Amino acid sequence: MLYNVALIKFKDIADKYGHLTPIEGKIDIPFDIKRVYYITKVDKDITRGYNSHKKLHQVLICLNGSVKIRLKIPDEEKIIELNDPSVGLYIGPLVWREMFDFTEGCVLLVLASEYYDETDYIRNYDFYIDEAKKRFLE
Amino acid sequence: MLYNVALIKFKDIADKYGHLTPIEGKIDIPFDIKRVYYITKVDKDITRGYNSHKKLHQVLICLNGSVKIRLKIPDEEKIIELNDPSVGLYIGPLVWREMFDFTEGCVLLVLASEYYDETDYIRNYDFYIDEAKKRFLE
Ligand SMILES: Cc1cn([C@H]2C[C@H](O)[C@@H](COP(=O)(O)OP(=O)(O)O[C@H]3O[C@H](C)C(=O)[C@H](O)[C@H]3O)O2)c(=O)[nH]c1=O
Ligand SMILES: Cc1cn([C@H]2C[C@H](O)[C@@H](COP(=O)(O)OP(=O)(O)O[C@H]3O[C@H](C)C(=O)[C@H](O)[C@H]3O)O2)c(=O)[nH]c1=O
Ligand SMILES: C[C@H](O)COCC(COC[C@H](C)O)(COC[C@H](C)O)COC[C@@H](C)O
Repeated sequence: MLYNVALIKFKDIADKYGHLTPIEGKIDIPFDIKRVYYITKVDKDITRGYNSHKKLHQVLICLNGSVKIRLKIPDEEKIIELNDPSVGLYIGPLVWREMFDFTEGCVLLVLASEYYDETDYIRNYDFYIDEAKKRFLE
Repeated sequence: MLYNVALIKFKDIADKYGHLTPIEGKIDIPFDIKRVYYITKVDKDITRGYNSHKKLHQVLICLNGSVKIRLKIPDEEKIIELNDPSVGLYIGPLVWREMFDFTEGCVLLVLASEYYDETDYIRNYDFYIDEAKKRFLE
Protein backbone atom coordinates (compact mmCIF):
# COMPACT_ATOMS: atom_id res chain seq x y z
CA MET A 1 0.00 0.00 0.00
CA LEU A 2 0.86 3.55 -0.83
CA TYR A 3 3.58 5.19 1.21
CA ASN A 4 4.58 8.85 0.93
CA VAL A 5 1.21 10.09 -0.21
CA ALA A 6 -1.68 11.87 1.49
CA LEU A 7 -4.75 13.85 0.74
CA ILE A 8 -4.65 17.17 2.55
CA LYS A 9 -7.85 19.13 3.32
CA PHE A 10 -7.76 22.92 2.94
CA LYS A 11 -10.18 25.55 4.17
CA ASP A 12 -12.85 26.31 1.62
CA ILE A 13 -14.16 29.74 2.55
CA ALA A 14 -17.44 29.88 0.59
CA ASP A 15 -20.40 32.28 0.53
CA LYS A 16 -22.37 34.29 -2.04
CA TYR A 17 -19.14 35.94 -3.27
CA GLY A 18 -17.55 32.64 -4.32
CA HIS A 19 -14.93 30.25 -2.93
CA LEU A 20 -11.47 31.00 -1.60
CA THR A 21 -8.89 28.57 -0.33
CA PRO A 22 -5.70 29.66 1.46
CA ILE A 23 -2.57 27.62 1.90
CA GLU A 24 0.09 28.93 4.23
CA GLY A 25 3.57 27.35 4.12
CA LYS A 26 4.25 25.08 7.10
CA ILE A 27 0.76 25.52 8.41
CA ASP A 28 -1.61 24.08 5.82
CA ILE A 29 1.13 22.01 4.28
CA PRO A 30 4.19 20.68 6.08
CA PHE A 31 6.82 22.55 4.06
CA ASP A 32 7.77 26.05 2.98
CA ILE A 33 6.74 26.96 -0.52
CA LYS A 34 9.91 27.70 -2.50
CA ARG A 35 8.29 27.22 -5.88
CA VAL A 36 4.93 26.78 -7.54
CA TYR A 37 3.99 25.67 -10.98
CA TYR A 38 0.78 25.06 -12.84
CA ILE A 39 -0.21 23.04 -15.86
CA THR A 40 -2.96 24.12 -18.27
CA LYS A 41 -4.28 23.52 -21.78
CA VAL A 42 -3.42 19.82 -21.81
CA ASP A 43 -5.11 17.81 -24.60
CA LYS A 44 -7.45 15.06 -23.58
CA ASP A 45 -5.31 12.12 -24.70
CA ILE A 46 -2.10 13.36 -23.12
CA THR A 47 -0.24 11.84 -20.19
CA ARG A 48 2.32 13.95 -18.27
CA GLY A 49 4.81 13.08 -15.53
CA TYR A 50 6.65 9.77 -15.85
CA ASN A 51 8.97 10.62 -13.01
CA SER A 52 9.83 10.54 -9.38
CA HIS A 53 12.11 12.57 -7.18
CA LYS A 54 14.92 11.82 -4.80
CA LYS A 55 14.25 14.50 -2.17
CA LEU A 56 11.45 16.77 -3.38
CA HIS A 57 8.10 17.14 -1.59
CA GLN A 58 5.07 18.43 -3.45
CA VAL A 59 1.35 18.99 -3.12
CA LEU A 60 -0.82 18.75 -6.24
CA ILE A 61 -4.13 20.56 -6.43
CA CYS A 62 -6.70 20.62 -9.30
CA LEU A 63 -8.21 24.08 -9.19
CA ASN A 64 -10.67 23.63 -12.06
CA GLY A 65 -12.06 20.64 -13.82
CA SER A 66 -10.54 17.29 -13.13
CA VAL A 67 -7.40 15.27 -13.66
CA LYS A 68 -6.26 11.77 -12.72
CA ILE A 69 -2.95 11.10 -10.98
CA ARG A 70 -1.48 7.61 -11.33
CA LEU A 71 0.70 6.83 -8.34
CA LYS A 72 3.20 3.95 -8.39
CA ILE A 73 5.72 2.47 -6.02
CA PRO A 74 6.99 -1.11 -6.33
CA ASP A 75 3.99 -3.51 -6.37
CA GLU A 76 1.34 -0.88 -5.82
CA GLU A 77 -0.59 1.52 -7.97
CA LYS A 78 -3.40 3.97 -7.21
CA ILE A 79 -5.31 6.33 -9.33
CA ILE A 80 -6.60 9.46 -7.64
CA GLU A 81 -8.90 11.85 -9.40
CA LEU A 82 -8.40 15.46 -8.34
CA ASN A 83 -11.49 17.58 -8.83
CA ASP A 84 -11.91 19.66 -5.65
CA PRO A 85 -9.82 22.82 -5.15
CA SER A 86 -9.97 22.32 -1.35
CA VAL A 87 -8.04 19.05 -1.49
CA GLY A 88 -4.31 18.66 -2.07
CA LEU A 89 -2.42 15.51 -2.94
CA TYR A 90 0.93 15.34 -1.13
CA ILE A 91 3.52 13.26 -2.84
CA GLY A 92 6.88 12.81 -1.19
CA PRO A 93 10.17 11.35 -2.44
CA LEU A 94 10.40 8.10 -4.41
CA VAL A 95 6.84 7.91 -5.64
CA TRP A 96 6.49 7.61 -9.39
CA ARG A 97 3.69 9.70 -10.86
CA GLU A 98 1.75 10.27 -14.07
CA MET A 99 -1.11 12.68 -14.74
CA PHE A 100 -3.82 12.09 -17.35
CA ASP A 101 -7.45 12.70 -18.26
CA PHE A 102 -7.04 16.46 -17.96
CA THR A 103 -10.51 17.91 -18.56
CA GLU A 104 -11.20 20.97 -20.62
CA GLY A 105 -10.26 24.07 -18.64
CA CYS A 106 -8.26 21.92 -16.19
CA VAL A 107 -5.79 23.70 -13.91
CA LEU A 108 -3.27 21.66 -11.96
CA LEU A 109 -1.30 23.60 -9.35
CA VAL A 110 1.73 22.15 -7.58
CA LEU A 111 3.43 23.58 -4.54
CA ALA A 112 7.06 22.47 -4.25
CA SER A 113 9.53 22.32 -1.27
CA GLU A 114 12.59 23.24 -3.38
CA TYR A 115 13.61 25.22 -6.41
CA TYR A 116 13.54 23.39 -9.74
CA ASP A 117 16.54 21.06 -9.90
CA GLU A 118 16.78 18.56 -12.72
CA THR A 119 19.30 16.43 -10.77
CA ASP A 120 16.60 15.65 -8.23
CA TYR A 121 14.32 14.12 -10.85
CA ILE A 122 14.25 10.43 -11.61
CA ARG A 123 13.05 10.14 -15.20
CA ASN A 124 14.43 6.64 -15.95
CA TYR A 125 11.89 4.07 -14.85
CA ASP A 126 14.43 1.25 -14.31
CA PHE A 127 16.63 3.42 -12.06
CA TYR A 128 13.42 4.45 -10.25
CA ILE A 129 12.53 0.80 -9.62
CA ASP A 130 16.01 -0.05 -8.36
CA GLU A 131 15.96 2.89 -5.92
CA ALA A 132 12.39 2.39 -4.81
CA LYS A 133 12.74 -1.36 -4.24
CA LYS A 134 15.56 -0.48 -1.84
CA ARG A 135 13.29 1.88 0.10
CA PHE A 136 9.97 0.09 0.11
CA LEU A 137 10.74 -3.63 -0.02
CA GLU A 138 12.17 -5.37 3.04
CA MET B 1 0.44 56.66 -13.27
CA LEU B 2 -0.34 53.60 -11.24
CA TYR B 3 2.25 53.24 -8.57
CA ASN B 4 2.93 49.94 -6.87
CA VAL B 5 1.77 47.73 -9.73
CA ALA B 6 3.45 45.66 -12.43
CA LEU B 7 2.78 42.97 -14.90
CA ILE B 8 5.33 40.24 -14.56
CA LYS B 9 6.02 37.77 -17.35
CA PHE B 10 6.64 34.16 -16.43
CA LYS B 11 8.10 31.29 -18.45
CA ASP B 12 5.51 29.39 -20.42
CA ILE B 13 6.87 26.00 -21.36
CA ALA B 14 4.50 24.85 -24.10
CA ASP B 15 4.45 21.92 -26.57
CA LYS B 16 2.15 19.02 -27.48
CA TYR B 17 1.92 17.99 -23.84
CA GLY B 18 0.39 21.33 -22.81
CA HIS B 19 1.58 24.38 -20.88
CA LEU B 20 3.53 24.67 -17.66
CA THR B 21 4.55 27.87 -15.89
CA PRO B 22 6.97 27.71 -12.96
CA ILE B 23 7.38 30.46 -10.40
CA GLU B 24 10.26 30.39 -7.97
CA GLY B 25 10.25 32.64 -4.94
CA LYS B 26 12.66 35.59 -5.13
CA ILE B 27 13.55 34.67 -8.68
CA ASP B 28 10.47 34.93 -10.86
CA ILE B 29 8.82 37.21 -8.34
CA PRO B 30 10.68 39.54 -6.00
CA PHE B 31 9.55 37.96 -2.71
CA ASP B 32 9.34 34.59 -0.91
CA ILE B 33 6.00 32.78 -1.16
CA LYS B 34 4.72 32.38 2.37
CA ARG B 35 1.13 31.89 1.35
CA VAL B 36 -0.96 31.23 -1.71
CA TYR B 37 -4.69 31.33 -2.14
CA TYR B 38 -7.06 30.89 -4.99
CA ILE B 39 -10.49 32.10 -5.84
CA THR B 40 -13.02 30.04 -7.81
CA LYS B 41 -16.70 29.55 -8.65
CA VAL B 42 -17.48 33.24 -8.51
CA ASP B 43 -20.83 34.25 -10.05
CA LYS B 44 -20.79 36.58 -13.06
CA ASP B 45 -22.31 39.53 -11.20
CA ILE B 46 -20.02 39.46 -8.16
CA THR B 47 -17.31 41.96 -7.20
CA ARG B 48 -14.62 40.81 -4.72
CA GLY B 49 -11.75 42.65 -3.05
CA TYR B 50 -12.72 46.07 -1.74
CA ASN B 51 -9.49 46.37 0.17
CA SER B 52 -5.87 47.34 0.35
CA HIS B 53 -2.98 46.43 2.60
CA LYS B 54 -0.39 48.20 4.65
CA LYS B 55 2.67 46.02 4.07
CA LEU B 56 1.62 42.97 2.00
CA HIS B 57 2.94 42.25 -1.48
CA GLN B 58 0.99 40.01 -3.80
CA VAL B 59 0.98 38.69 -7.31
CA LEU B 60 -2.34 37.83 -8.96
CA ILE B 61 -2.62 35.37 -11.83
CA CYS B 62 -5.66 34.15 -13.77
CA LEU B 63 -5.07 30.50 -14.55
CA ASN B 64 -8.27 29.87 -16.46
CA GLY B 65 -10.91 32.10 -17.99
CA SER B 66 -10.74 35.78 -17.29
CA VAL B 67 -11.24 38.33 -14.54
CA LYS B 68 -10.93 42.10 -14.32
CA ILE B 69 -8.99 43.87 -11.63
CA ARG B 70 -9.93 47.41 -10.72
CA LEU B 71 -6.94 49.16 -9.29
CA LYS B 72 -7.29 52.48 -7.52
CA ILE B 73 -5.02 54.90 -5.78
CA PRO B 74 -6.01 58.46 -4.96
CA ASP B 75 -6.89 60.33 -8.17
CA GLU B 76 -6.38 57.28 -10.35
CA GLU B 77 -8.14 54.14 -11.44
CA LYS B 78 -7.19 51.51 -14.00
CA ILE B 79 -8.76 48.24 -14.99
CA ILE B 80 -6.64 45.28 -15.98
CA GLU B 81 -8.01 42.12 -17.48
CA LEU B 82 -6.13 38.93 -16.57
CA ASN B 83 -6.63 36.10 -19.03
CA ASP B 84 -3.11 34.66 -19.42
CA PRO B 85 -1.68 32.20 -16.97
CA SER B 86 1.86 33.36 -17.88
CA VAL B 87 1.37 36.94 -16.64
CA GLY B 88 1.25 38.04 -13.04
CA LEU B 89 -0.20 41.26 -11.72
CA TYR B 90 2.09 42.44 -8.89
CA ILE B 91 0.28 44.69 -6.48
CA GLY B 92 2.11 46.29 -3.66
CA PRO B 93 1.06 48.07 -0.49
CA LEU B 94 -1.61 50.78 -0.36
CA VAL B 95 -3.25 49.91 -3.60
CA TRP B 96 -7.01 49.38 -3.43
CA ARG B 97 -8.32 46.53 -5.55
CA GLU B 98 -11.58 45.00 -6.64
CA MET B 99 -12.12 41.97 -8.85
CA PHE B 100 -15.14 41.52 -11.14
CA ASP B 101 -16.39 39.86 -14.31
CA PHE B 102 -15.13 36.47 -13.24
CA THR B 103 -15.91 34.23 -16.17
CA GLU B 104 -16.80 30.60 -15.53
CA GLY B 105 -14.72 28.62 -14.40
CA CYS B 106 -12.22 31.38 -13.76
CA VAL B 107 -9.38 30.54 -11.41
CA LEU B 108 -7.61 33.42 -9.69
CA LEU B 109 -4.38 32.45 -7.93
CA VAL B 110 -2.61 34.73 -5.55
CA LEU B 111 0.94 34.59 -4.27
CA ALA B 112 1.43 36.52 -1.07
CA SER B 113 4.55 37.77 0.76
CA GLU B 114 3.20 37.23 4.24
CA TYR B 115 0.98 34.92 6.18
CA TYR B 116 -2.65 35.99 6.44
CA ASP B 117 -3.06 38.88 8.88
CA GLU B 118 -6.33 40.74 9.20
CA THR B 119 -4.55 43.67 10.89
CA ASP B 120 -2.70 44.31 7.63
CA TYR B 121 -5.92 44.76 5.68
CA ILE B 122 -7.56 48.08 5.01
CA ARG B 123 -11.21 47.28 4.38
CA ASN B 124 -12.64 50.74 5.14
CA TYR B 125 -12.34 52.90 2.06
CA ASP B 126 -12.35 56.14 4.02
CA PHE B 127 -9.36 55.04 6.11
CA TYR B 128 -7.74 53.80 2.91
CA ILE B 129 -8.10 57.20 1.22
CA ASP B 130 -6.70 58.88 4.30
CA GLU B 131 -3.48 56.79 4.51
CA ALA B 132 -3.14 56.69 0.72
CA LYS B 133 -3.51 60.46 0.25
CA LYS B 134 -0.61 60.81 2.69
CA ARG B 135 1.48 58.47 0.48
CA PHE B 136 0.64 59.33 -3.11
CA LEU B 137 -0.38 62.99 -3.25
CA GLU B 138 1.86 66.01 -2.70
C1 LIG C 1 8.22 21.76 -12.78
C2 LIG C 1 9.16 22.53 -13.66
C3 LIG C 1 9.43 22.12 -14.96
N1 LIG C 1 10.30 22.81 -15.71
C4 LIG C 1 10.53 22.39 -17.09
C5 LIG C 1 11.30 21.09 -17.27
C6 LIG C 1 10.74 20.63 -18.60
O1 LIG C 1 11.44 21.31 -19.62
C7 LIG C 1 9.32 21.15 -18.68
C8 LIG C 1 8.30 20.06 -18.41
O2 LIG C 1 8.74 19.37 -17.26
P1 LIG C 1 8.15 17.93 -16.92
O3 LIG C 1 8.16 17.05 -18.15
O4 LIG C 1 8.89 17.40 -15.75
O5 LIG C 1 6.62 18.26 -16.57
P2 LIG C 1 5.53 17.19 -16.09
O6 LIG C 1 5.72 15.90 -16.87
O7 LIG C 1 4.19 17.86 -16.15
O8 LIG C 1 5.96 16.95 -14.54
C9 LIG C 1 5.71 18.01 -13.60
O9 LIG C 1 4.55 17.71 -12.83
C10 LIG C 1 4.68 16.55 -11.99
C11 LIG C 1 3.52 16.49 -11.03
C12 LIG C 1 5.97 16.49 -11.21
O10 LIG C 1 6.04 15.91 -10.11
C13 LIG C 1 7.23 17.06 -11.80
O11 LIG C 1 8.17 17.34 -10.77
C14 LIG C 1 6.94 18.25 -12.71
O12 LIG C 1 8.04 18.45 -13.62
O13 LIG C 1 9.23 22.18 -17.68
C15 LIG C 1 10.88 23.92 -15.23
O14 LIG C 1 11.66 24.60 -15.92
N2 LIG C 1 10.63 24.34 -13.99
C16 LIG C 1 9.80 23.66 -13.18
O15 LIG C 1 9.58 24.08 -12.02
C1 LIG D 1 -6.83 35.76 1.50
C2 LIG D 1 -7.30 35.04 2.73
C3 LIG D 1 -8.60 35.20 3.15
N1 LIG D 1 -9.03 34.56 4.25
C4 LIG D 1 -10.44 34.72 4.68
C5 LIG D 1 -10.73 36.09 5.25
C6 LIG D 1 -12.15 36.38 4.79
O1 LIG D 1 -13.01 36.05 5.87
C7 LIG D 1 -12.41 35.47 3.61
C8 LIG D 1 -12.44 36.26 2.32
O2 LIG D 1 -11.50 37.32 2.38
P1 LIG D 1 -11.65 38.57 1.43
O3 LIG D 1 -13.04 39.16 1.58
O4 LIG D 1 -10.53 39.51 1.70
O5 LIG D 1 -11.55 37.90 -0.01
P2 LIG D 1 -11.43 38.77 -1.36
O6 LIG D 1 -12.35 39.98 -1.33
O7 LIG D 1 -11.49 37.78 -2.46
O8 LIG D 1 -9.94 39.42 -1.31
C9 LIG D 1 -8.81 38.55 -1.51
O9 LIG D 1 -8.28 38.73 -2.82
C10 LIG D 1 -7.77 40.03 -3.09
C11 LIG D 1 -7.01 40.01 -4.39
C12 LIG D 1 -6.91 40.58 -1.99
O10 LIG D 1 -6.06 41.42 -2.24
C13 LIG D 1 -7.14 40.19 -0.58
O11 LIG D 1 -5.92 40.28 0.17
C14 LIG D 1 -7.71 38.78 -0.48
O12 LIG D 1 -8.19 38.53 0.85
O13 LIG D 1 -11.33 34.54 3.56
C15 LIG D 1 -8.19 33.77 4.93
O14 LIG D 1 -8.59 33.15 5.93
N2 LIG D 1 -6.90 33.58 4.54
C16 LIG D 1 -6.44 34.20 3.45
O15 LIG D 1 -5.24 34.03 3.10
C1 LIG E 1 -22.91 46.63 -3.13
C2 LIG E 1 -22.20 47.86 -3.71
O1 LIG E 1 -22.35 47.84 -5.13
C3 LIG E 1 -20.71 47.94 -3.34
O2 LIG E 1 -20.37 49.14 -2.61
C4 LIG E 1 -18.95 49.31 -2.37
C5 LIG E 1 -18.60 50.48 -1.43
C6 LIG E 1 -17.16 51.05 -1.58
O3 LIG E 1 -16.82 51.86 -2.73
C7 LIG E 1 -15.88 52.90 -2.38
C8 LIG E 1 -14.81 53.17 -3.44
C9 LIG E 1 -14.85 54.61 -3.95
O4 LIG E 1 -14.95 52.24 -4.52
C10 LIG E 1 -19.66 51.57 -1.51
O5 LIG E 1 -19.86 52.11 -0.20
C11 LIG E 1 -19.76 53.53 -0.14
C12 LIG E 1 -18.79 53.91 0.96
C13 LIG E 1 -18.07 52.69 1.51
O6 LIG E 1 -19.48 54.52 2.05
C14 LIG E 1 -18.61 49.98 0.02
O7 LIG E 1 -18.62 48.56 0.04
C15 LIG E 1 -17.77 48.03 1.06
C16 LIG E 1 -18.05 46.55 1.14
C17 LIG E 1 -17.65 45.88 -0.17
O8 LIG E 1 -17.33 45.98 2.24
